Amino acid sequence: MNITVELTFFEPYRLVEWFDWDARKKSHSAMRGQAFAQWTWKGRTAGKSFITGTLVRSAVIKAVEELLSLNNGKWEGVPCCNGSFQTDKKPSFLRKRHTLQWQANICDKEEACPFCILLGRFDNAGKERNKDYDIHFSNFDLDDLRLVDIASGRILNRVDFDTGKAKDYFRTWEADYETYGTYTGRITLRNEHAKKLLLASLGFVDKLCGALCRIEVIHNDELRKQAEVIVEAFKQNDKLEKIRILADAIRTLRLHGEGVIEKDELPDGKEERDKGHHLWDIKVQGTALRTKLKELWQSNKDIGWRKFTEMLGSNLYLIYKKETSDLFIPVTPPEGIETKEWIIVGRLKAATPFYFGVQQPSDSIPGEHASFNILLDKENRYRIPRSALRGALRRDLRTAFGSGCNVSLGGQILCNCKVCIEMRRITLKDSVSDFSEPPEIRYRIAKNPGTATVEDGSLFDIEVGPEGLTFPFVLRYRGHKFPEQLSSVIRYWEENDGKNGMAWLGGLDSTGKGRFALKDIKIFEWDLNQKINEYIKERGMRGKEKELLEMLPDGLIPYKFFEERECLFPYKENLKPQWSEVQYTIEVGSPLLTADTISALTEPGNRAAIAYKKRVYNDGNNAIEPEPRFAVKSETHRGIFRTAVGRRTGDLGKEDHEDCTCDMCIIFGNEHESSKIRFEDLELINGNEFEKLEKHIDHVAIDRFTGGALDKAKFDTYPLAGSPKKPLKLKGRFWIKKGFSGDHKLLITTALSDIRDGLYPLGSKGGVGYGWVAGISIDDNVPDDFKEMIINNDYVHPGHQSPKQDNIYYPHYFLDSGSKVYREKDIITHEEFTEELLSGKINCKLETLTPLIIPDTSDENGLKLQGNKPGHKNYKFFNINGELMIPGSELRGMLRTHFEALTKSCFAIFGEDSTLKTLGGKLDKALHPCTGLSDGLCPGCHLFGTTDYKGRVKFGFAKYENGPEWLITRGNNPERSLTLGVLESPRPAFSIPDDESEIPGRKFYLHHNGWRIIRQKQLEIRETVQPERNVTTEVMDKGNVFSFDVRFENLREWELGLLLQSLDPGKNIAHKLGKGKPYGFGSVKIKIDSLHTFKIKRVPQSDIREYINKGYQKLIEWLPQWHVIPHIDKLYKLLWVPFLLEPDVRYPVLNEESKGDYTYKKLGDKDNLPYKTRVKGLTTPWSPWNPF
RNA sequence: ACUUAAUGUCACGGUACCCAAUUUUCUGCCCC
RNA sequence: GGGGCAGAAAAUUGGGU
Ligand SMILES: [Zn+2]
Ligand SMILES: [Zn+2]
Ligand SMILES: [Zn+2]
Ligand SMILES: [Zn+2]
Repeated sequence: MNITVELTFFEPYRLVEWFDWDARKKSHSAMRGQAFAQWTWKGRTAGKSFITGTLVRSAVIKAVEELLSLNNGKWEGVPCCNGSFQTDKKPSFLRKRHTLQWQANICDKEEACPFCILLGRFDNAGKERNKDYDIHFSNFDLDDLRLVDIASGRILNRVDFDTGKAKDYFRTWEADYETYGTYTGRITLRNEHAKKLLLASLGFVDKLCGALCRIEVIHNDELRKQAEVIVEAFKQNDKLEKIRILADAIRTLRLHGEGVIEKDELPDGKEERDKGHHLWDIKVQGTALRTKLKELWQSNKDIGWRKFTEMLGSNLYLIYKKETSDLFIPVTPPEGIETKEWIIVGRLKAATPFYFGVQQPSDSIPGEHASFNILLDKENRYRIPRSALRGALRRDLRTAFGSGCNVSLGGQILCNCKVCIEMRRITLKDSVSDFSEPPEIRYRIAKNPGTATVEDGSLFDIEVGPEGLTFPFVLRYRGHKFPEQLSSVIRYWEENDGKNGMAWLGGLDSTGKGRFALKDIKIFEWDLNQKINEYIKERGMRGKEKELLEMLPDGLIPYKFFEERECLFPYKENLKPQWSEVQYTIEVGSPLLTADTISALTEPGNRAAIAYKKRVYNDGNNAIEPEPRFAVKSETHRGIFRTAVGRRTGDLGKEDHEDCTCDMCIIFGNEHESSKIRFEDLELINGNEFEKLEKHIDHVAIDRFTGGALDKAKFDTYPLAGSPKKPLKLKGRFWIKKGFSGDHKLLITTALSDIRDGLYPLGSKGGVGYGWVAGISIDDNVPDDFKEMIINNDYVHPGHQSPKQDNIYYPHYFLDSGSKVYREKDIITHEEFTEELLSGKINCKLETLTPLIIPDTSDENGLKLQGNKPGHKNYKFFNINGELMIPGSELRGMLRTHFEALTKSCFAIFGEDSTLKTLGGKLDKALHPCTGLSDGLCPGCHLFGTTDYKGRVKFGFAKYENGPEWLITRGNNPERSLTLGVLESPRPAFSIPDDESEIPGRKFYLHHNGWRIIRQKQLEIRETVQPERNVTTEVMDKGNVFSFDVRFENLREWELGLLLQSLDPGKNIAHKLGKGKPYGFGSVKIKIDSLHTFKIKRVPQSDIREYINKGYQKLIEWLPQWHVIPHIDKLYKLLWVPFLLEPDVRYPVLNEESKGDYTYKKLGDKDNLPYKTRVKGLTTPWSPWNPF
């Protein structure tokens, strides 16, 4: 009586090379994969997959013994004995397992039990010749066939419990159950006595080859070549540095649709640029990169958009990188015991962006681009493997039990501990989310503690899934009683009203990746002892648990005896305190720029730097929510606290964090342990209260010599908005384990307190004043153990030529301080704060002595004057959220320029390779901008910082805090503006008229009241000059007070005094901000309101001295009288304000032009005036020019 | 046949896990 | 008599089990 039996795997099963019983001993995989499916080749490719008949027989007899245990060793009223499992040749496989037994004449080969003949105890065939078997299990063949088509190699793992690191790993060949998941075989049964029991066992076999199963009776060559063409074309442009970034852009293009390249939506470049985008408008093969990508897309339509973009990015990455003992255990259950099997169906919603790691492609081949890829199956949809889910359940049960074991491999004895007993009764299925969308890329860097900049070779990208995917959850427990320890884990994982889910599933848990909120839980159970008849009929609802989750099988009454969350002893005692949540919102009153630069090149808008935004999946509405959520990354959130504790405790700056037990290694984990604190993303919850959530802020580095924009230094950032009147709320959180002593909890409380004080700004451009934290409010749900724990300068400058004129002076002069530059090779590290050095904050007022011009260049039509005069770049004053502000880059720019001039630093921003030979070829070699810290750093470069060394002085965005707001012109278009003159580029050829003239110094602008000429001649300037050359903008009035902070850290005793002197050089001396400096606009006076010092302790005026006084002493060796030093007397003459009488200051005109005798081509003629122009345009800060 | 051996397959018997701040520097500025 | 730059230099994987 032949029986045709067909397999059907409902989750990825595993297979191994068949080898042989003699040859299995040689290879570890074959012995490990004895119970898996088998693979034999038909070269080493295109084999055939099968599962051995012996394995199916072992599963069947295990089902038989289980069923007979259910029915006291008697199925269908036919009694069966206890069987035999002892041998005096041994079988090819030894049971090494506890055997289910029962209470139950002798058995011979005449009237053997159905169990006996199912085992084939007394058949003609023993240990192979012909089909003499009473029951025969033939090989089950799957029903060409390359292995990579059926299976993909996967590296599994064994994670330690006391630590969090892996202890060992092994590979696997999880097959494709979707397509190649059906195996057909023959079972021949000579004796009809055990046919019913055999069929019942077939229907009772639940899983084989590591997968739930049912038993029922009866291209690249062309794309890589074109990527090589693109790389060679970039070589022709010498732009090979951005082919690495271009690969990332192509990889992220898979997130966007085909329209981003078909109907070009990539940034098109500036309108007047004439070069287009710096990356997309690159001629490859003489053809633009956007058009080249479009041609490639229409030439590779067959493979699909996501595949094409992935392969193109991977290929660009490759070409860039290519060039860069024997015991029997009879277990008899007590008579009358009731055994059941519970089903735990539900959805594993991801409360955090998850990550399930997988080995890199070309290494996962059984038989690419991102550093860490996420695990997906063949259809590119996210997968939660049962092995990763079961491994987390084992850890969580061990936590719930409180006493488990480190699971041992190869043990001849089943582990008798609490957790291992229940893992054998627990079976749980593999799950894939029905969401076939590309995983988001989340980059990561490591900051160098010494320099507070990135570490060399420490940038990597991680494929992470969206937050909110709902994966199906199936958990079957077959036992006599449902354990309260497993119910606790189900309740621990369940997302209650305040539990919010605690299923830490997958990897990267320290950065809050993979905290799943298990939900939609329904409990179903089978009365397996007395309601087994239709458990075989329905196959235990195997493979159709989605129907159970949606909704009525017979014999599957719901389990209503499932305890609540606050009713289980192992939950509240062991699982509830396992991780303690600390939720808090960070209030930042400054623009926030997390600098998602890769996404900037792809999204429309054409911004050099944009803000990082997440991609949150919505379960209710399906798909991804159209509006992405802006957030400070959890890794950025994690690393800021890690840096915070390192500087407070001195753990940062260590030579190497080996197997270390310091405070930071203990709290945040290291090579040989796991972090006991894990952080989540800092989502912006204050996003809907902003009229324009992001803000376009333009920046440019001003040349020290010419006082104008550099050759290539103009860059625009696109951070979030935010101001003191309207800050950003960032409701992040972190989880605290139950192992922190009082010292460590207080050590983190201080770290968060330092965040509140503003020591660690969020995102990039912290020194510019981005991401400055204005305060932290702790959530109520935070445990009480944590929440409860939380100047006038009297210097006066004389002045020489202006007082004795009641003369026309040149609008700018040069500070020739010489080439003597002192470099601090002993760089001050941003590591643990030094006791002898000083840190704190400076509160400074900012009074405008002349009208101020800080344009909000986010709009070229802020005053709405482009319609009347096309091409007229009308500007509005800089403002965030509607209130006027001065960006800290503007404040840092003049102070650094003043500090560099005061301390005789180098020309940090200088236009080299500019013909006048080049400008850089005549600036000596000590005033040149500083390279890496090997050659030392200038006092300005040691304080404000340079490349690969963060500056120790942070300038904030100046608020306003009352004052006379606007200057009223009474005749301008908005009645609160001023049309400026033709602001032309600085001309170094005037200051360097010949090769004999080596170089003038830093260009500084006088403090004249020449803006009144512009104010008075408003009618004569809007008509005699073309609108596209002039600029109009609203200007501040006289005596406008601002307020900005200077978060200075790790400054020497004299460095702080130097900057205070740099901030407030004294009476009659001020600074210059914004446009109109040649026109007398923007003369600002800085007054230090209060200096605070932490080691929070305000220093008095008596202590303000001896900072400036020895800062004066430092200048000597390179009340104080600053005019004694020759280069500070010249410096303060330029910054001298001669109206605190009314000197006349203007540029000469070209010949008899529209004058107001002091004309170019006469004053610039060698015959009329010798080449002493530099002798009076430089090194003489107030030389008269009209009488000369 | 490729491929099982049979009175004994806890491999669902093992989380690809751990360490890392997309940041550092830059006045939206200006005359032959 | 004339608009000029509108990003540049870097790091874009290194260690464990
Ligand atoms: Zn028997
Ligand atoms: Zn154990
Ligand atoms: Zn350490
Ligand atoms: Zn320098």
